[PDB]
Amino acid sequence: LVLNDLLICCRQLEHDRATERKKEVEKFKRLIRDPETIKHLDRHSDSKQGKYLNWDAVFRFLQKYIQKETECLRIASTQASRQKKMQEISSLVKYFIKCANRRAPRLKCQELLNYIMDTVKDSSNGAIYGADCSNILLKDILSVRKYWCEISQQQWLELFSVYFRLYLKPSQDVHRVLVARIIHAVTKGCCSQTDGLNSKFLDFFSKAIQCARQEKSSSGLNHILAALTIFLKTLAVNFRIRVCELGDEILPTLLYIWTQHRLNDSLKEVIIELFQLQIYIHHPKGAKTQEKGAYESTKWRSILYNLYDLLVNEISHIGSRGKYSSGFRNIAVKENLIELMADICHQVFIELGWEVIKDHLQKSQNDFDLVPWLQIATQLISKYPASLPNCELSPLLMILSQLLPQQRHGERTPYVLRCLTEVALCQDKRSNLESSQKSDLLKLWNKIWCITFRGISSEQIQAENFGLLGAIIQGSLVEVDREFWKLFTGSACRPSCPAVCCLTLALTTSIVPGTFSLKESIMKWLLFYQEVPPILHSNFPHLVLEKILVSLTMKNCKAAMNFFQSVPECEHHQKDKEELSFSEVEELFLQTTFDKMDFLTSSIGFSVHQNLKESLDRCLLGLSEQLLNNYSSEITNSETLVRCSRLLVGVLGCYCYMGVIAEEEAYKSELFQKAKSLMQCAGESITLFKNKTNEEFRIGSLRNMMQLCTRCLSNCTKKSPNKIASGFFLRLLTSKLMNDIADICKSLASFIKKIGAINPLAEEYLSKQDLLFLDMLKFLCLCVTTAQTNTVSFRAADIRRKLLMLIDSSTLEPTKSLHLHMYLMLLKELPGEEYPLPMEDVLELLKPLSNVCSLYRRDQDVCKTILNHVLHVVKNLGQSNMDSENTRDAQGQFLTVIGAFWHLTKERKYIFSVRMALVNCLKTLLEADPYSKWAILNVMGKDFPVNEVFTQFLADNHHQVRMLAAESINRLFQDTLLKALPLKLQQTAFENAYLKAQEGMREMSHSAENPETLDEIYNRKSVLLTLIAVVLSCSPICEKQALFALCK
Ligand SMILES: [Zn+2]
Repeated sequence: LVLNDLLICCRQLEHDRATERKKEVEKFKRLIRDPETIKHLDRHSDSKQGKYLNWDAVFRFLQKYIQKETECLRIASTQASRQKKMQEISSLVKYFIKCANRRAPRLKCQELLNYIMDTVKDSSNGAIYGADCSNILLKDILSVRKYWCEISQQQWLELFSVYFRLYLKPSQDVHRVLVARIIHAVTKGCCSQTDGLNSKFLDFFSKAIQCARQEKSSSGLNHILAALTIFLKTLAVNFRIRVCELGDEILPTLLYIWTQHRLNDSLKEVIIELFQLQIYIHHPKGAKTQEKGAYESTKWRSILYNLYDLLVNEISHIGSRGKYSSGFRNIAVKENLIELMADICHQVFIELGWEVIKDHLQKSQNDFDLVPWLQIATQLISKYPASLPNCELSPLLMILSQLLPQQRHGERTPYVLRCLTEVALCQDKRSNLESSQKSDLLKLWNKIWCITFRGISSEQIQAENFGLLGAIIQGSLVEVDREFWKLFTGSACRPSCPAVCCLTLALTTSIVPGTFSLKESIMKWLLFYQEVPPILHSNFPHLVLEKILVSLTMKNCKAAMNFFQSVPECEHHQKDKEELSFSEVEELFLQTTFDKMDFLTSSIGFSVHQNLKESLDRCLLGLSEQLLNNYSSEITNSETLVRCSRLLVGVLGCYCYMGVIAEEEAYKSELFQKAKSLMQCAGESITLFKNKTNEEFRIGSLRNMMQLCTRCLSNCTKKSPNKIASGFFLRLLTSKLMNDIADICKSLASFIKKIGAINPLAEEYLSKQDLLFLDMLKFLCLCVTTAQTNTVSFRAADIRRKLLMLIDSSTLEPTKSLHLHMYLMLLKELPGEEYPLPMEDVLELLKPLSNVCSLYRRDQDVCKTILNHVLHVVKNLGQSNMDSENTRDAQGQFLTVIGAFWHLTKERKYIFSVRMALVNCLKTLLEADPYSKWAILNVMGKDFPVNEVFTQFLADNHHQVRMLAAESINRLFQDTLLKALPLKLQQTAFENAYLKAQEGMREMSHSAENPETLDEIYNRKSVLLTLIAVVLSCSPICEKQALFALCK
């Protein structure tokens, strides 16, 4: 009904009658605002049934209208009227697209992109109209994630070309900076969602930089250089020599624009980022010669020297310092400048050695001229220990010594202390000094210790001088004295993390002397029974105070502390750091030049002084009662109670680890009872929040508690005291608290509330409730995983069922960011190999995987994260086929998903990051079963074993995927005690891999712009050689075969 009215109104809009045109525009806008027409149009457009009346059809009619007025009016005041009418047309277009995109994207991106390109390309029709269309493109197309992901690579390239060509043509400043922003967004989109730009586009950037030299102003240079950094980061992986050449031919211009012209802070930061990127590319991980993996040229050396001079001059200035937050005379230089300066100093160090640094340290009058050189020396010594010569060790300290005393703490004191710490660590690392040098260093270090010991009670440089004392003790550069222990005893200084670290180092190195009394004096200083103890105020490192307390109450503290320190680490756990950086690309650069070959490479008799043990127990109790009696529902922080329970549990765990007391005895001890009472008094807060959850002030405390509890537990399988403490703490919990946590998780899960495009998993869409729910879910997953090896009060099966009830087809909404986050966390954490889940739970976990893969298709980042989080289920699958039907069903589901991804990667559908995530998933599948008994991908009715599929990636276009497949080709020659696969399989796999590498080389080799594919030749040869080396090193069957292949 209404659609007929809209059609009539638009057909009348097509007519060339001005008064009527205006009346029909008013009627059309009113009908746009009509909810009935809105719902009819959106339903018919989502139907895609060709009803001739959708948002696209009315958009086409509006375009015809606009073309009608443009053609009619093509034939001062007239210009003003024209620009005003164009502004009105732009406003109408913005209003139309706003209404058509109010709820969901109902406008196809191709039509809008073509309209924008058509308007922008023509230099006529006023620059204001083009600026408005650029604004609508930047704020209504690139901002929508669906439009961000569904734009084809050809459209990306066309947008980049058109807008960069417009940028090169001179225009106004505001339009120029808008075009620069659009160019930056387009470069980010093209480099993140599709294949990267062609290297020839690099020419464009160079031209812009040249203009920067000619015209004094810098209009949008920051955005252009940010786009250049993105382009170089995505292009240097497999175009290293080309990037080196372009850096060589653009960097002098950047140095000139830095020096001759005075610029802003943002441009300085982006230029420093470019310089650091070029340093990383030329000298990956500080390689200072060609034989050790560096690309070197005379021009690059001259650039290095000139840029060192420029950085020295910049350091000499005043604006290159920290922000004057409420004044305070911020004296330190920014971290990026110091890091760049240290890297260049490492790459440069005939008269420009350490003598320059020593002279600057000696002849600097004010602290303003002294602190930057202390920072430079500190960074250079810390990052590159070999930089400082042994013969220069003795002199430098002398200068540093004269920089230490001022009769009071000064502005340069923390920096002098840090430099002394770094020098001490380097000297401990050296271990090749001469006797005279050792004696002179011993005398200097004794003098430095004497100077530093005075003023230890400053309380403003506590961390720095405690670190210095700890480093000196660790290096054994001086023997400790009675006053050093008196520093800990007598409550002279408040306990803190640096203090306990120094105490740990002292206990490890030296033996505690008498004056028994000293030991329990230290213990009472720690516990400090007194309005809260200092330990409970701050989060100490896990199992440090407990280790010190246990080691103190032993026959020999040194041996006990050494036993605690000498504990093996967990190989598959380690720690999480540097999630994203360029360092993996530097690793790749070292790998290609074959300068980093990674694929080839309990005690008894402990006894306890009893009286010390009851003293420790009575102190721990006294603190426990002190917290328990002086406890209220709001007066005391509950994380304090959790910390006290963790301390008691850790003390018990260390005691059990050394075997002085039995594990059964620990449960019967009153320490466990007090820990249980403290945990219950902490859990009443969770219960109270479960009662009412609309508050927000409790969320921070609850999040702190959940993070602390998560840190308390562990999933490790070694014999460390970590395991014993985690088991004790997990037995400490009760069923009521677990049920309340699960109920809160369920309540928060079903909660409703209401540079171009941000990721769905950006941690910005998440609210405080979402973060609390994520922390609680992580804690619950750790509990249910670890409880499988303990007899615990709460039932792990019920909690696991409650967790799996969250991912249900009747409730799960994969569109919402919180639901995707929780499903990814469930995939990441729930499956286990030590105690596998029953296959029914695996089926329940894998049921919604296909749906979330389908909804988030065409999104590269989400697919990459999904693969990364689903590769953890393979270790659970294929485990003895306990339930046959369920096992085959789960394997079929997982293999269908993996086959869908592989089939899509056969086409030009997924970018290199998704492909290498898939390569990692295939590696996990190969490790699950070396024999393709069940891991077979079914595509288009044809079956492919994963063995033959894995070698297909050795001929991939992107170098990262090729090297990832090559360095892990040993999974086809080993069981992974590593058992060797049968001879036939090994020979067939080696032959297939060799043929794949040779086929890639031959396909690349034939002509195809060899100045640009010199890098391709180098990369393919490196891939082949790495494959041969890995095969030769791993499999002993094919040593002769690999050697003859190498000779051939
Ligand atoms: Zn472990």
